[PDB]
Order: sequence, then C-alpha cells, then structure tokens
Amino acid sequence: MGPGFDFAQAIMKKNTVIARTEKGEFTMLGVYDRVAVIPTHASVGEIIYINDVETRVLDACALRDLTDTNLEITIVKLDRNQKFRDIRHFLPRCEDDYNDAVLSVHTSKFPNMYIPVGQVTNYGFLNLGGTPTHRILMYNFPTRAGQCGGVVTTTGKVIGIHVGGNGAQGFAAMLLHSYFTD
Repeated sequence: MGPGFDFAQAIMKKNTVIARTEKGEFTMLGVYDRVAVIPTHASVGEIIYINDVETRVLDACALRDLTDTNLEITIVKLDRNQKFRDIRHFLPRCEDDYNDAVLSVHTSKFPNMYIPVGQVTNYGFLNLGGTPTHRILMYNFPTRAGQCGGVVTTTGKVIGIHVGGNGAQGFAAMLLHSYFTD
C-alpha cells in the first residue's frame, strides 16, 4: 500500500522459504549463499523441509551473546542447489529502535501476510517461554501462533525475525550484520 510494504514485499518475494521441522512450519529468511535464519525453538535437526522438499542441513548454530545468553536465532546452512540474493547490506550494524515497521509472514496457514506493527522498541531482556533472551525488539501488535520466523523490516532495513508474543505485544530477535560475516 506504501513504500514500507514495497520493501517488505521485495524481501518476501526473493529471500524467504517455508521451513518445516518436527516443531512446525516457519517463515525462514535467506540472507546470502545457502545461509538462512529461523527461531531456535524450531529445533532444526540434520534434515529440514524447505518448500516441502527434504533438505540436508550442512550446519546449524544456535546463537548466544558473549554472556552465554540465548539470542533465539539459529543460522542454518542448507544443502540447496540455489543461492539466495545477498541482502547482508540491508542488515543493521548496531542495536537500535525503529519507526514504522512491517512484519511479513509466508506459510501454508498465512500466505502473503503483511502487518504494519508501527514503532519498534529496543526492549533488550525477555524471559521467552521461560528462557532468558537478549537483543529482543518489541512492537505493540497482538501477534499469534503461526507468525514465528516472520521478517521485521523498515524501508531499507531487515531488522529481525518474530520469535513470540504475550497476546498484546510481539517480540523479534535482532538481526545484526556481524552475525553473517564470512
């Protein structure tokens, strides 16, 4: 409807796949080459389904900060025959607050879903499903089951992936450029 949705749509159309694990179906953001991200609570194993195709996981790393606190991001390298468009230049370098964000989801349950969530706070610490978690972004939208892995964007930036909610607020794990240096 506007330049926010334009950016979100551009990311969804080229940089997302449907990931299925034994814990559910997730929006999965491809970042570069065969590297993607998913919430750690997806419990990625040796095999994952990508757009309903059996795919070997070449590597999976559940990220933690240097205090050994959960970040709720898992970086996955996929045994896929095709690379993602490189979107690492759209990743923020530092922790920050944002205006006018969009949360975009693409699953069997929620195809082509875009939500204008508005103001995004650098919330920091969250007890997420009983797990202490850092670098949490917060938006005042009542997000629901099926939205985990959803991409949070502003015009020009891919800033996080949706990892939970409490019925009134939604929470995303930050994406930082420094996670994806090679």
